[PDB]
Amino acid sequence: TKRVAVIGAGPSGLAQLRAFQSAADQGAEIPEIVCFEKQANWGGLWNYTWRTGLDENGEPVHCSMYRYLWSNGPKEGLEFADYSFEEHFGKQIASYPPRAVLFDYIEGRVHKADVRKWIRFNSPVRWVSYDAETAKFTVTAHNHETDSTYSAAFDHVICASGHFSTPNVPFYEGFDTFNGRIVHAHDFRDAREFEGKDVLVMGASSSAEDIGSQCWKYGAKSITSCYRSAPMGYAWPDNWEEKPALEKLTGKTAHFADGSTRDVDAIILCTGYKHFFSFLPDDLRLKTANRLATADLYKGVAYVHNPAMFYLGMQDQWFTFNMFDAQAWWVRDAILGRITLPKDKAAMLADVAERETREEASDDVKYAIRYQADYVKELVAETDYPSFDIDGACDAFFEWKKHKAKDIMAFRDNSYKSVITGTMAPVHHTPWKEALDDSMEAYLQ
Amino acid sequence: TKRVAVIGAGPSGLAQLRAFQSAADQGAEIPEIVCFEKQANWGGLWNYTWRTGLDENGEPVHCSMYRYLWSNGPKEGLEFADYSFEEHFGKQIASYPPRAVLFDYIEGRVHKADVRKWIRFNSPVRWVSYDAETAKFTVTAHNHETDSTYSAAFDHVICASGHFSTPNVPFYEGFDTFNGRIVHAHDFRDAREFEGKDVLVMGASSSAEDIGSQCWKYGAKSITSCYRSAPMGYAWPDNWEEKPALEKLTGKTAHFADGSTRDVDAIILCTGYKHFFSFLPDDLRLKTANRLATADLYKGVAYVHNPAMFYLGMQDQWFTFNMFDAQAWWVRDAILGRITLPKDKAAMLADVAERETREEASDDVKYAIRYQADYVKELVAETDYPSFDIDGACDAFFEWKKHKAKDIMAFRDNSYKSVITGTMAPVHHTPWKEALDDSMEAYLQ
Ligand SMILES: Cc1cc2nc3c(=O)[nH]c(=O)nc-3n(C[C@H](O)[C@H](O)[C@H](O)COP(=O)(O)OP(=O)(O)OC[C@H]3O[C@@H](n4cnc5c(N)ncnc54)[C@H](O)[C@@H]3O)c2cc1C
Ligand SMILES: Cc1cc2nc3c(=O)[nH]c(=O)nc-3n(C[C@H](O)[C@H](O)[C@H](O)COP(=O)(O)OP(=O)(O)OC[C@H]3O[C@@H](n4cnc5c(N)ncnc54)[C@H](O)[C@@H]3O)c2cc1C
Ligand SMILES: NC(=O)c1ccc[n+]([C@@H]2O[C@H](COP(=O)([O-])OP(=O)(O)OC[C@H]3O[C@@H](n4cnc5c(N)ncnc54)[C@H](OP(=O)(O)O)[C@@H]3O)[C@@H](O)[C@H]2O)c1
Ligand SMILES: NC(=O)c1ccc[n+]([C@@H]2O[C@H](COP(=O)([O-])OP(=O)(O)OC[C@H]3O[C@@H](n4cnc5c(N)ncnc54)[C@H](OP(=O)(O)O)[C@@H]3O)[C@@H](O)[C@H]2O)c1
Repeated sequence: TKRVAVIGAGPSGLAQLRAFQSAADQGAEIPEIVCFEKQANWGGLWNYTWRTGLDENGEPVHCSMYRYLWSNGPKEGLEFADYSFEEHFGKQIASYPPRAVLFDYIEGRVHKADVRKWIRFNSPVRWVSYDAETAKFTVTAHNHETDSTYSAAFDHVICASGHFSTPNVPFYEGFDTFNGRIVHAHDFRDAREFEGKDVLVMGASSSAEDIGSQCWKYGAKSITSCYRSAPMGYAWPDNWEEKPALEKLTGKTAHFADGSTRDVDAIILCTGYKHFFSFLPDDLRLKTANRLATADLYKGVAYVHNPAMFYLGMQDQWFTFNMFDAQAWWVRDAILGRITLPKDKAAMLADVAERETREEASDDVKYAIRYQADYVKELVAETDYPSFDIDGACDAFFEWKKHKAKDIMAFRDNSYKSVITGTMAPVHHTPWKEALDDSMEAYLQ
Repeated sequence: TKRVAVIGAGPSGLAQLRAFQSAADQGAEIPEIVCFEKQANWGGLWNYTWRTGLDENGEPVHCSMYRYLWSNGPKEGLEFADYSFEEHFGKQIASYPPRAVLFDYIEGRVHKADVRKWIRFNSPVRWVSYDAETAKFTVTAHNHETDSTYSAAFDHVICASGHFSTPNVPFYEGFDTFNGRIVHAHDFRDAREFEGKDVLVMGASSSAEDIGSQCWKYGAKSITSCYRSAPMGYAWPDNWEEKPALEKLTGKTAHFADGSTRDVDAIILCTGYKHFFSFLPDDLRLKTANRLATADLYKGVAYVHNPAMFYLGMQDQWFTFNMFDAQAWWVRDAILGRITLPKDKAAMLADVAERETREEASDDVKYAIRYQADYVKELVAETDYPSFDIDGACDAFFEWKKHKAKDIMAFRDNSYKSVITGTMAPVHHTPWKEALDDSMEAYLQ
């Protein structure tokens, strides 16, 4: 029978397995499915490890999450359409669950699906090549359990290896002589480390917002965040200041583009990540900016130069869990023959160009959110993934945006209408800035 | 013509280039030589970078050296037999030159050789395979300058990729909740970070000795080092204590196997490295312990399962620079046909077994030094590499060992007999504990 290789067992790869199992249950014949995962367990970025740099096996650490991390968007906007929060936890929980709770949720669905047997853990993929003569991909992987590398042929490869794990780490004058901690968000683990310290946070996006917030919450003396384009612009706490571009450090003195100066004890680089695939040749390797319209992906999933190769979750993310579902169902259907891809590369390239032009038509944030909503709507209309109230999820994000603009430090103290019932979520039992306990234990009581 | 791929432009790979150049100058026909180097420049571990974890390109950071690092053995034991220190710096320097100074010496030699043109920088090797039908290795590499991967065929591969860069990072109960910095020696950079802190150093070998010493020299409050087998046993300074095995951490409380306890601010894991090759299949991938007799390498260099593949510098090291040379000349001669390898695998395996048994015949430190000395002597006898006074090199290591046993903190304040003259080296212009300046500028005046 045909065989499919899935690279990664994060939310996207897990969605892919769930998709195939769902189709199998309906009586459709499915190909063999083999999922290769570098880590010892599934969950992708939702794993936590104290390790940074390289893991116990010597592979680059995938994890970018830190202690005390909570959902940074409304949970109502990421609910699986086929596995409700209610079905999983039994009851209704708050709108911003901590890391451990969302991991439990992700895990519940694939536990129910009985798809763990398709996964090979501690098995980083080393290489993928395609042979036009045989029409097969050869996947080379290393099993760290046995310390043995092997190769096998597949009819399709679906890459779900994430794009928020290989850091963008710029050099600025003085970085190499600074008497202090300099760490990228990727390797940041414990905000308690910076208690009583003056912290410099470089960047102006999600990681800068939240890591600055963690350092503040866990007692940093002061936060200085610097941008190079547009300021985050929120009304910050009294000990937090936003500066324009960093020019250089001299000793522990940071010099900014406006000529202002500031002594800092540590520097956290929240400068984002790159799309990076250490395991792919030129003819299969996705090269793209991080944005809502991903380069070279037909329908945002099928690699234009070889549409037997697919990619999941490579877009920048407003929507997440249910977007990955929409993609995985779509990719499944393409492989199963429920969807037929163009045999015209020009048509595939035009599809991408339209997506890019439409994304660029406006720089408005609500426009961006609606753009991705439109994408999820597009995909879901084209498979048997259950229709769901995308407009509502959209509204959730809109309200969330307003809540952050109002109070950057208290936006997690809010509730949103479930997309299934339309009922607001319970208020959590402890204000976020007071919620020091990470555990799923403390969260659910 | 035939072609040889050299993986790595550290001391070993550089020695290999030098070896081929020396033969070409004598009128011997040499194969084409292509050297792949992941870093932007040559030098191997001797390159310094402030970066830890992954480099600017997204590749694992090779560098394990830190700020303030000086040569840990007497320079007289690591002189090139074809390029005296005298010839390089013109004059005579001390016996423990800082990193920057030894890098300059390393570079001096290869500059003279005009071998840089054989090197491709920013070009990590991704994979190497061998095809028995064609009798060629296929080497796949990624050029980060152009973001393009390519493949090419070679008649031989010489792997000089180091073995002190992929860390051994053990988990101990409590590591994941410790409120403090936990770094492996590999990512350790600036001792100033631990000034006024209580540091736990885990390990009992070279890195533990020297990193503990740097932390001490740069103002750590206290140093606690722990061993799991044989204690380092030196007379430590008043703020440095040596403890038995770590059991667990609870909060910032370290518990040791003798039941004692110590609160610490940071933990530096000097737990060594593994031999790790992310780019090799089973049938080419060296698997060995770190020791003086390396598994599966005939004469310590030719891979017993495919003797057209060679490895350099994979032994643990008392000797370093001139051992790499001896190996490089020997490998070169095998490739050129000046040396003919056995066609009998059993004989190759027996060579390795003899080396292992002989290494293990005594656990005495001077016996170990003499053992590797004997290895270098063996290799040098078998090529036109210039004989040099190996016995003298030994005597240097012998005196160095005595000096360390005498005063662990002041052994770098000593001199040794130039292997060429027999004249002792001059004393450095500043005692080690006082030389706070890394610069080659200060050292050379
Ligand atoms: C710090 C951070 C916080 C976030 N917080 C939120 C949040 O609160 N809410 C939200 O909705 N979204 C959040 N996101 C977005 C996040 O990307 C998604 O929630 C989700 O983790 C993406 O799933 P994925 O499977 O597409 O990628 P990943 O989760 O990165 O999964 C990739 C998987 O592929 C594996 N892999 C990688 N390379 C290889 C290889 N060579 N061989 C084999 N396996 C490999 C990895 O081990 C990993 O498990 C966050 C992202 C980051 C970086
Ligand atoms: C912290 C530390 C301090 C030391 N101090 C001393 C000292 O004072 N004196 C002394 O004599 N010895 C010292 N040593 C021993 C040291 O190993 C040798 O001096 C020397 O650096 C070894 O040379 P090498 O080329 O064999 O390995 P390395 O120097 O590690 O060279 C390996 C090279 O291969 C490259 N490479 C690796 N993987 C790939 C890939 N996939 N593709 C392409 N290129 C790759 C790397 O970029 C690197 O440049 C020290 C070692 C360490 C770890
Ligand atoms: N759950 C949570 O609380 C949480 C926490 C952290 C992250 N995350 C997730 O992680 C994902 C990644 O977000 P991210 O913010 O880390 O990456 P990102 O969204 O790509 O943002 C990167 C930021 O770094 C800046 N930057 C890039 N290169 C720079 C340079 N050389 N010098 C100075 N600044 C530079 C960019 O500014 P320019 O625009 O000027 O280039 C940009 O603002 C997000 O989707 C987010 O949802 C979640
Ligand atoms: N000043 C300098 O120039 C300098 C500084 C640092 C390093 N170096 C070089 O770097 C090289 C590497 O030396 P290294 O000492 O880092 O590595 P190493 O020589 O292999 O020593 C590793 C040490 O870690 C201990 N260890 C390993 N696993 C452990 C675990 N799970 N728990 C506790 N302890 C554990 C080992 O103890 P056991 O014996 O019990 O296994 C061993 O003593 C050396 O050749 C040295 O020359 C040079």
